[PDB]
Amino acid sequence: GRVTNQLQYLHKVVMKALWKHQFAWPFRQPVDAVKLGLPDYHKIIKQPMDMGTIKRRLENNYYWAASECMQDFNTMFTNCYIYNKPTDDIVLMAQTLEKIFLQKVASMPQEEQELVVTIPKN
Ligand SMILES: COc1cc(C(=O)NC2CCN(C)CC2)ccc1Nc1ncc2c(n1)N(C1CCCC1)CC(F)(F)C(=O)N2C
Repeated sequence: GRVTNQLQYLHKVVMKALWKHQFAWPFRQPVDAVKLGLPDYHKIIKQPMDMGTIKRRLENNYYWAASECMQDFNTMFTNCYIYNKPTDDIVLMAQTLEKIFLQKVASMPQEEQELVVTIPKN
């Protein structure tokens, strides 16, 4: 992957804010559907995603574009709304985190640029 202004902002502003939120802990690691007794979880949710995975990907420069990172966040939230019950607090926790995510994306640099300056050689 690579480092862009938007990806660096996602890592050290957006993820920084979301990871330490009071509601973050259910989303810091993948759903353990075996331990939690949810053997329909992976039947219903085709793309599991969590902030621990996203954070590791940001740390390892896995993403090529901010859009891929934003789609992982988006999928994480949507998974929660699709699987759980409308009245579960976990849904309201996801909704709270997603509102912060959106507000941070609003303030992200507008145009993605790779963080690179090269001296012409050859
Ligand atoms: C092992 O970690 C947990 C442990 C306990 C746990 O053991 N809680 C008990 C601790 C002791 N008291 C006495 C009772 C609850 C509860 C939840 C845990 N973790 C978790 N992570 C993610 C999700 C989730 N849960 N959701 C919740 C909804 C309600 C039941 C799972 C369902 C979900 F579908 F997987 C989902 O979408 N998300 C986002």
